[PDB]
Amino acid sequence: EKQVFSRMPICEHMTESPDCSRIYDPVCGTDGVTYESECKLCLARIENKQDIQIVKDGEC
Repeated sequence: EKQVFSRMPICEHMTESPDCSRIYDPVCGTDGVTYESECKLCLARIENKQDIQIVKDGEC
């Protein structure tokens, strides 16, 4: 099932945050593609407007 047992990726741009401090941190999305940083997963989620969740930490 995975799905419910996901991590919700944190999706905003805090005031107090410049870069996604090159936080290298891969995850596997519910879409089933790897994203290289939870931030970038969220960024993609926002740009595309999707309900991606982290299925698990690290690559697919």
